[PDB]
Amino acid sequence: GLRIGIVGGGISGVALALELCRYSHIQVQLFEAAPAFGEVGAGVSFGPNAVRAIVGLGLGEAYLQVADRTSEPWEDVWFEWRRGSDASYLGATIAPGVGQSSVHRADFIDALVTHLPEGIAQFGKRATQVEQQGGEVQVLFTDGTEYRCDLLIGADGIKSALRSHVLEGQGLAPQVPRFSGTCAYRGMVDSLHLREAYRAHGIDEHLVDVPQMYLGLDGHILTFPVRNGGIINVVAFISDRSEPKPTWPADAPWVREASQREMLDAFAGWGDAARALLECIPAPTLWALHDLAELPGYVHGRVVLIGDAAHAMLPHQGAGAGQGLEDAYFLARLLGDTQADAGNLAELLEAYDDLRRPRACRVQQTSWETGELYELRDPVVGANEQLLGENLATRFDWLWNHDLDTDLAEARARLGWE
Repeated sequence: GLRIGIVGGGISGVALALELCRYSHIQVQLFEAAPAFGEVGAGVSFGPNAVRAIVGLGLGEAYLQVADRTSEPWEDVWFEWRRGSDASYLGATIAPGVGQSSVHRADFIDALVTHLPEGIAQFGKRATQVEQQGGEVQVLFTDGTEYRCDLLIGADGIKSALRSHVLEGQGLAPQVPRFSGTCAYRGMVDSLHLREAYRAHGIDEHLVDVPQMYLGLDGHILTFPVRNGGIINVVAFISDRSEPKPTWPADAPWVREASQREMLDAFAGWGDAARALLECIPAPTLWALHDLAELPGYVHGRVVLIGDAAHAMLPHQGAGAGQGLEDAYFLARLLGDTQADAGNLAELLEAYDDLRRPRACRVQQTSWETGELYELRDPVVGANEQLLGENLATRFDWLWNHDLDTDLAEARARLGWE
């Protein structure tokens, strides 16, 4: 048998726990970490690879209960690309059978938690000490209880407390969240209100019902409908690429209230469609976008990082949540295998570190490069609209259409399995 503990009740941690409990030879316990809010950033979305992992983990019922997808006949459109100056059409990116899929983060976490069998969740207590020696991990909690397991999963988010345990154990330098220099205004607009605002400037009503991204120099604005198209979610990005490589105040949360004036002034000089959209946003907030560096390793002994704890990224490819789900599916398939025991666990974790980390780190890198492309800063594309529109239609396929089962087949071959 295998005793597995998971620290962190986010999407990645609860998803892994739900699948790991389906195996009779595995005993799982799920513990809470520090709650988050400012770390949500631009939000949560699901690409084609994410929904595939969700189905592979058996979480389709919870996903259908809460996820938001664009109404027919635009169900497969990921985004339409437009110039921020005049809202002219540049192209579109299509995700067949998925399109633009998003969720309120708390809605999906709550839906997943309700499906947990009794006795798996051990909430209401926090880990105060974590030690390991000879293939076993010991965790001491605030209530005096101690949990000892063969494997401890660090799924506690971008400010993971367990990441320091992993980086120190491997002798690597510590890693804290890095401010990207990009801030994002967030808000929601009633769809009928936005239609009347667009019509007043002669803007097509098509731009309300289909997800849109308005591209400009050092900034971009995205919209997509939620709640059966009755509400339009808006994220307006502003990037400071000046000399300093900027920082965020150490005593400042990553989110604050924003004034309408400062938001409209930040997009002064943008087109009529973009400014009319921003004027519709009530009570806007501003979010300081952070990510994590590419870690040299995710494993130290019997402690392993997944999700944002291992590979927190910028949201420009909508790939953050999906990479944590790919971590959960990859690990649960190997751990759930009959041939998995405590004797080959170190071998199993080495396959995870050799096959999951290089892909996740590449997604971290490409997410930053994609943001540079959105804001007309790519060193080759620049503002070439023909090349920009063509590359935007294709540059996401390696992420969306990756077959994770080929990585698992390579892991088993390295383990001499099946």
